[PDB]
Amino acid sequence: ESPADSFLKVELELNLKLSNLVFQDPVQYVYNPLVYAWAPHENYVQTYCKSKKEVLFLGMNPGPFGMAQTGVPFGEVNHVRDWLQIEGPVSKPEVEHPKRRIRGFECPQSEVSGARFWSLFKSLCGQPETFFKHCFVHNHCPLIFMNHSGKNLTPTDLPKAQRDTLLEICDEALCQAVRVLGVKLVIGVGRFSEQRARKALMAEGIDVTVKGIMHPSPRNPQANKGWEGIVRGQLLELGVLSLLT
Amino acid sequence: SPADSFLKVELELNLKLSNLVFQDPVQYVYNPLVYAWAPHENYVQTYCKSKKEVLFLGMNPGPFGMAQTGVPFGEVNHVRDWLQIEGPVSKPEVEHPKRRIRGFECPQSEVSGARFWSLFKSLCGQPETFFKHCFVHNHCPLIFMNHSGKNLTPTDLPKAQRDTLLEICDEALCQAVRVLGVKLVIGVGRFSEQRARKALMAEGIDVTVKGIMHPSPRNPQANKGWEGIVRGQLLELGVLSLLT
DNA sequence: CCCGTGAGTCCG
DNA sequence: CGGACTACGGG
Ligand SMILES: O=c1[nH]cc(CO)c(=O)[nH]1
Ligand SMILES: O=c1[nH]cc(CO)c(=O)[nH]1
Repeated sequence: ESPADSFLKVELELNLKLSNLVFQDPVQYVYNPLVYAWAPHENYVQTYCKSKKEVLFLGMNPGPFGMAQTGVPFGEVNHVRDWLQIEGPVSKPEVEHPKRRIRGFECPQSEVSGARFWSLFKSLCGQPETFFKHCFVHNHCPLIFMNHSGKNLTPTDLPKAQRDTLLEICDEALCQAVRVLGVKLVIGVGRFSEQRARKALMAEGIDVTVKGIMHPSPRNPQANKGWEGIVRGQLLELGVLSLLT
Repeated sequence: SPADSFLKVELELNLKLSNLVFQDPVQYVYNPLVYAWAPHENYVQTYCKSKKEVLFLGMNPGPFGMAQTGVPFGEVNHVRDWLQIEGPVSKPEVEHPKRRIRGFECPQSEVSGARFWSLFKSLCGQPETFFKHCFVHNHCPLIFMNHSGKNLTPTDLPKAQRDTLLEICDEALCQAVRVLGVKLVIGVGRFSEQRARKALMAEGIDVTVKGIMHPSPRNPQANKGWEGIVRGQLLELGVLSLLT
């Protein structure tokens, strides 16, 4: 009963259905680090999904300087290389916007959401085995979208049409991964993810609770004030602190 | 070298460029450093035999000069007759029909190249004299058309296509200027002028960068007495002396 | 070409 | 409510 190989296959399944869609209009570039950063992604899943999980943290999509460069979700380079200890070759999506070049583990920029994310669990837990013992992390959509200028588009900033097909498809995948991991509880990082997961799972009556935490993005002011403080508090109300040690 | 190193720098450059891909408005792309390599390497072999003090730098080829001869500002009469370079020229994989490459048979004369080489002919007489201490090169070797075959400069390109290219063309420029020993770069036009200062100041190269007006007949100021303005600018920058 | 007047983005 | 940076059209 290791989910790794089935998680990875839910993901290659999902890469398939997505390779099929065509985007438009405000969208000019699309990148899926799940193709070009497969190696480190695999290595994450292999090393850290060796067994079934009670909790799943769930973010919305990769950001430009985290998962888009490392393949690990909330994948800020330094914490991924020094704490998770995941290395891997990464190549380059087929068309790059010059302001959003993939440099892999030689990325200079630090993604603030991801560094916050993992810096909390690194304080909470010490050692990655402790945090992954019962938990795991994953994103609802692995694709990353940019307009003509390099400006990032979330899935919600997408026009109606491609947006509903694309979420419909990730919603089904999300249900498989949840079943494969074996989880009792899911914490969306951010409102979009908590809602979306909720609506996904109840639509196939999967019997799992969906809570949330504050997103650590710096576009959100309450987060720049003491994200870790708030969240350590949100995880205590959810009853998960005993889980991570 | 620097003939041989200069060429290695250009062949590393083509290879980065053979990767990229364009679109949108860009429908054709030619590289005369591939189909016109021979007359380009004769040019270099003949006139880049020692280190240099000055580097004239244009922006990119035009449709009837370097696109046809593989020499920078390479208008066919001045190239064959004063510089004395000839060479087989083959053809781009996909030609726009109204811009077929015909090499040293091109009936069109590029006005820019004609002005530019004529000036130096009159100034220096014999090319060996021009190239005792100078050389000429373009920042970018590709040429671009749109569906109708009209020319797009690197400046006419959408931003995303343009930044990738130009940042692959800068490195090259640095490598080139470190290979020739150049102490002065003169951009032929504002665009190369500004582009090369940005670029050499960044690697912190020991080198000045100045500018002369561009000959293109698209520039209204260049249509009356370009030759006479550029002789003035060149006098200020003080290189009339090295030009004998 | 060469320049001027100006919109899109970022400010973690 | 700003400041700095860095597509297109007329000459
Ligand atoms: O800036 C320019 N203009 C025109 C030519 C002609 O081929 C050139 O080589 N460089
Ligand atoms: O003589 C020329 N030279 C250069 C051009 C530029 O495309 C032209 O149209 N006519």
